[PDB]
Amino acid sequence: TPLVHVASVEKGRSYEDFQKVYNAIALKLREDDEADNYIGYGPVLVRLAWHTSGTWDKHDNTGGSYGGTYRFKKEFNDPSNAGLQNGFKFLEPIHKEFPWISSGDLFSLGGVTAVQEMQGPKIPWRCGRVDTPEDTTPDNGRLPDADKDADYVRTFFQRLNMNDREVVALMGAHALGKTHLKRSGYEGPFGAANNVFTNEFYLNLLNEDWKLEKNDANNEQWDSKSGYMMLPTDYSLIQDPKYLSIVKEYANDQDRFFKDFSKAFEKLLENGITFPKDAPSPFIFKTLEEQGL
Ligand code: HEM
Repeated sequence: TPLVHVASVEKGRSYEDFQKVYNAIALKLREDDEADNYIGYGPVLVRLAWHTSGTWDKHDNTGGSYGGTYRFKKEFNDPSNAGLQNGFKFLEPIHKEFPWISSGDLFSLGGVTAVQEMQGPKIPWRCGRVDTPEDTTPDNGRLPDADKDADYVRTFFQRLNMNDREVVALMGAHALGKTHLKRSGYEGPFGAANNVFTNEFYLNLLNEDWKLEKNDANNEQWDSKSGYMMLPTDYSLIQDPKYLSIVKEYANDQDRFFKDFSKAFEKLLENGITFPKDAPSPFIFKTLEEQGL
């Protein structure tokens, strides 16, 4: 059984150091507001954090956030990762200012920072991801297909040790951003507020009038009269009776959805990492707004 990946704190660093990195990311989020027709870089950094963590296989502990392997061509050229190069470019000048942070820690922190700055829940975050060599890069094809049903989604996420509630909560990130026809074969914003984190993914599934249409890439997606879109895999969460209960739950309780997302998101970003008994506790970073910055 599995590789063991032990978190090792960047030498001599503590909370204040990582807050500084969070702050640099958050300040650039605010400065580079123009990206994607004023959506900005928040959604793409969340997706980058998810895709670099979502390669994890619980059976042998390959993939995962630990190794920061997205920096290698095999993984950055994963067709599943198309468009994430923009997030990597965003983070370039951050990594240059703080060259002491590991790539794993930077990608996952990017995602925490974007969620919190887009007014989502606090996500405790732990340091100590260590860059691993190019031969540790997971092969392509570990991230999920969008054209599939609820049974697919349930089985898919068992590999990442997520249960129904964790799956439904994580999928609420599709409040954020949009599909881009050239990136994935799907096109259109997921919701109304593309760069504000809310439970609107659940309210939209339940409340909008959805039509199954073919987009310009000849792929089926669900389109609402409002101008939103959901993937077949999104919509499957209201087709499956067990998912649909959880959807209705988060639709009706913003705070529960926040708490559940934070835990599931932290878990996702931490799968495969052994934290020593003596490792520091998880950091909860203040937002710029909380700091008066
Ligand atoms: C069955 C599971 C999932 C599937 C099939 C899926 C698939 C997709 C696809 C095809 C796109 C559009 C990519 C593009 O064209 O730009 C997308 C966007 C996005 N996904 Fe997911 N996703 C899944 C779960 C997740 C999770 C678990 C998260 C994070 C918690 C997440 C975060 C995002 C974000 C933020 C975007 C917007 C990216 C942007 O606006 O640039 N997704 N997803």
